[PDB]
Amino acid sequence: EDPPACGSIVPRREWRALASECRERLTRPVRYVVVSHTAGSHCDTPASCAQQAQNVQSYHVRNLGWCDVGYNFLIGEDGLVYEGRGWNIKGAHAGPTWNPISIGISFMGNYMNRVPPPRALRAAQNLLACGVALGALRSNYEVKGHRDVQPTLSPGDRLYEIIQTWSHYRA
Amino acid sequence: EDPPACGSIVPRREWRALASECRERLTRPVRYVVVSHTAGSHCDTPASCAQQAQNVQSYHVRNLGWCDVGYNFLIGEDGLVYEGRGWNIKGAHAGPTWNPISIGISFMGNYMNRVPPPRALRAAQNLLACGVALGALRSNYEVKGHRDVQPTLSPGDRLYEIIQTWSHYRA
Amino acid sequence: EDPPACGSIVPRREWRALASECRERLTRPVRYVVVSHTAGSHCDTPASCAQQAQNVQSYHVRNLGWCDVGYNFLIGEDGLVYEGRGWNIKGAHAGPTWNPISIGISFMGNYMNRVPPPRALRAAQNLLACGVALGALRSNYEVKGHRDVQPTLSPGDRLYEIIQTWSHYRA
Amino acid sequence: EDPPACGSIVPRREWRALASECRERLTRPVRYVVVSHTAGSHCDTPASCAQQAQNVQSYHVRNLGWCDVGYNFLIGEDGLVYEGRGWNIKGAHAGPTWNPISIGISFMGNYMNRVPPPRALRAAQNLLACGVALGALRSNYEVKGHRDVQPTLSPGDRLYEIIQTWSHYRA
Ligand SMILES: O=C(O)C1=C[C@H](O)[C@@H](OS(=O)(=O)O)[C@H](O[C@H]2[C@H](O)[C@@H](NS(=O)(=O)O)[C@@H](O)O[C@@H]2COS(=O)(=O)O)O1
Repeated sequence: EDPPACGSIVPRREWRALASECRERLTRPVRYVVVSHTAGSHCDTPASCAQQAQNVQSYHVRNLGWCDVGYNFLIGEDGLVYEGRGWNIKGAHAGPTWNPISIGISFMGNYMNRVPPPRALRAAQNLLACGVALGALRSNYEVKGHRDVQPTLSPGDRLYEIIQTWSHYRA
Repeated sequence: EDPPACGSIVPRREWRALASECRERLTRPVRYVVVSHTAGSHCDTPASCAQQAQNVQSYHVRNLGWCDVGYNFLIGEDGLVYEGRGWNIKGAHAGPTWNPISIGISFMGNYMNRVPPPRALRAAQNLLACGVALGALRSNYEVKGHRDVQPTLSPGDRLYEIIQTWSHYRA
Repeated sequence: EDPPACGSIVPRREWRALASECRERLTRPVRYVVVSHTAGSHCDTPASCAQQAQNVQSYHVRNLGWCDVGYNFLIGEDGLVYEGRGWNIKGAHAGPTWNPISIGISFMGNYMNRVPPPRALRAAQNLLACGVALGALRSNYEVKGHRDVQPTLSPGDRLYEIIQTWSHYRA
Repeated sequence: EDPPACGSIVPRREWRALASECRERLTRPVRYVVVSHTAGSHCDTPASCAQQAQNVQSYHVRNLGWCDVGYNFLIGEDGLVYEGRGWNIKGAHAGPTWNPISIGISFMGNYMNRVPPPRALRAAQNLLACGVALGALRSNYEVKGHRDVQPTLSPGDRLYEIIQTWSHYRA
């Protein structure tokens, strides 16, 4: 809807993503953002992190039979944003009540005992700012933790504490 | 304190920069943008690249007497943007004529025979977009090649042919 | 397992209300009840009151970009109780400290110089009785006036006057 | 041409405010100004208005039990600005989405059918020019009407109507 093409996202073709088979859309503008962690291995290079975003799309498509990597976006400790289902497609990351009404972004790693570095954190916020800018998210969007909407450890205590300090965070 | 800088810029402090001692101020919103390469080693991980930003600054300050690292902004092959002098302070990257009326961004590496990764080209443009938003660049701003305004090879034949392809490029 | 058919409430479907997008829950039995007035135009018939509810919701949803009309229930001067966020969804009518521990019912009208007609008042008391039979409210719930918890003229002076006399009212 | 240069404000002691006790801080520079009116009575003498101030504060501190008057600044029709919570302390005047990112200013009176006089209008636009000079407010800050972000008639049709003409009004 709006002119400013936004942030910096590693496109699907760049991290070598299997093609999506997903077709259902979200109604723009979206009101909620659920933050999670892959609880998998972390990476801190554009190289390892492309691999990673690939291993995760993989486990989701090849092992759980999803139409594509479950999150709308992933975040690398290389401080880069990875492209998933994107802004317009419904994701599979927070159960049936929430998947139809939110954008799910997952930090690649397990933040039970680690805080993601500032660049990781920075990517995520810009991403959200971009979402608003784009008209994808409501200007007064709300950020929820995974655990606030499903029973789980995600996004990890550390990262959990951190997103609780964010201006759009509503528990 | 509030959301970070659009463009996800690595702050002076995060790459361990020496404090700047420059005072001369630019008049945001600026009209020109000049692209150059450091002609130093390239780096491609957040680690490698912080050290390189540190390196180039140490050079400019410890050795060329400069008040701060010359450039307004530096770009790494890790695809991150490194804060240099910023939006407000006159740089030292294109001489008397151009240092006061343009913002200088520099790609870390020699790009005479290497093209830099697309993620670098991305942080660059997104860098500029976020320049109008925060309002440091004039919306209709123009891009010039370091060699388009000084007797220099920089930014290298490869980078240079690309920035030529650009939209808000010029002359 | 004792069910009363105490619900003489007009469902949203019946007043042609837009779908709510709220998901935050109230934990019953709720201890507090806050009374406000729209401060807007009042209605005296089931058909215009349905229209008025629509309006109140439109303002909160389109104008203030809220997930749904802020009150749990609305009382029309037509003597009917209009369903808002209902008994189990945290309203948005008295701030961060009261919203999550109270039911916010609001009288559709401006009561700074009118008293609501007896039937509107009967409607409200019976609504509360209802909520007690269901267990949604504590049998010993406390009623506050809007101005008692936030700076507002709400619920209007003559209405404020009346609820102060009420059995469940509390300092 | 030299530092300390803007707007006259009646300080707390001068009007006998109760010692504030609020600790939470706004982050400067602030982007939003939310305009409200007290919804009570006006005043037009340094004597009455300073009395006015106290009352308002009494309600918010005695009655609502808050840590200090809700607004950051009040305008009296006496033509003076009464120090509210200052440029640095989060106030309670517009709900939790805006309290942490706005400066809230309230005209002391009710402006539904009545408009405030040239001088209150001047004290207010002087306070803002001053907020900008101090870097308490962003240079390109935005002004909202209270009713634009909360359900309320505040700031009154006549006043609301007026601020809409304002240079920094953002619908
Ligand atoms: O712009 C707003 O005024 C506004 C934005 C949203 O619709 C909503 O939440 S948000 O910024 O998190 O998106 C918000 O509702 C608030 C409400 O303002 C608060 N009290 S109130 O002002 O009296 O209404 C409080 O209850 O928090 C609400 C959010 O609650 S939550 O979504 O259940 O977490 O209004």
